[PDB]
Amino acid sequence: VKDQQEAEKKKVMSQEIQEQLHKQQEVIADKQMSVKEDLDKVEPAVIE
Amino acid sequence: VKDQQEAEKKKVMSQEIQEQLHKQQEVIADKQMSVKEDLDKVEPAVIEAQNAVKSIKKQHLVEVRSMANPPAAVKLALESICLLLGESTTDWKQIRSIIMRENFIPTIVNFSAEEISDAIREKMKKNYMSNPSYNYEIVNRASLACGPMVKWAIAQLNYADMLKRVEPLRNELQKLEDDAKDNQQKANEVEQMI
Repeated sequence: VKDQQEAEKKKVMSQEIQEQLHKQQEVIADKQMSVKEDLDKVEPAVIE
Repeated sequence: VKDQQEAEKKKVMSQEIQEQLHKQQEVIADKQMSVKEDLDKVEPAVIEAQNAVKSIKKQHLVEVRSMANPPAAVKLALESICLLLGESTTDWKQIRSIIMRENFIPTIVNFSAEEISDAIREKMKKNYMSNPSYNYEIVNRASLACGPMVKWAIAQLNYADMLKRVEPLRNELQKLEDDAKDNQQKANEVEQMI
């Protein structure tokens, strides 16, 4: 039972990890915007 | 396993309950201080409150029919009627106010949180005027009826404004109590439901 409870505290960490998947959505959204700004800007300097 | 986990969530509630035992220590400390302030203050008013019950019909009824009021009795008696709503300086309003058989009831009724600050401050000033009279004159002996209700009105004021120091403490005690009691009810529920 105790082990299982420690595994279920680790499942509470997997719930924190699901918050961090929401943070992955924030991270992906802002990175998709920064990567778009870097596509709009950066490809000419690489060509140059 | 799942049940056990629910019982162990109820053990997390027993950890909250241990926080509420720390709240019981806060609640006990502030209550021991408020109960000490209430021991320092409240026992004379209970001694006084009992002394109206003792005071005899004959002692008051003879004096209510007197032709002229004696100067210690007037000074002490006028300011009691300034509690009792028909604020007045006249002997015949004292006679009419004190005649009613509904005056054997309200001797004990009057409460110390009903008193207004300017009424307290006026009587602190009338205490500065009448300091050698009051309970000292009651001991003298103006009458057997005077002494009791004399000390009666003489107090009440020493609760007042000193009860406003007990207004944050009692309101803090109520907030600590009502949050702690609902939480202690959750404790008795939680121990049963574990």
